[PDB]
Amino acid sequence: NYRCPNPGDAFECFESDATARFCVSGKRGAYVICSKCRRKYEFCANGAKVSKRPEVECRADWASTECTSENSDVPSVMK
Ligand SMILES: *C(=O)CCCC[C@@H]1SC[C@@H]2NC(=O)N[C@@H]21
Repeated sequence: NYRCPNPGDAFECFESDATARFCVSGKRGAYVICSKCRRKYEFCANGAKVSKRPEVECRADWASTECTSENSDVPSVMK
């Protein structure tokens, strides 16, 4: 599976790296998230791609950002 789910479809993803930090940049701006599943979600939902310049677009300490429910959790269904 590699295609973004459609609105109303369950967002089903096997997490392999829950504590990985990613500076993503899309329609809601640039910010840090945690986990590969939330990284996939940010791409499908916000057009947020992993920054090629994370220290410029996020913060110099982006990789040390504490992972929380807010920056890690993925909605169960695609809005
Ligand atoms: C965007 O935020 C709107 C989402 C609407 C989802 C609806 S509200 C009623 C149903 N219950 C639920 O959990 N999701 C459905």
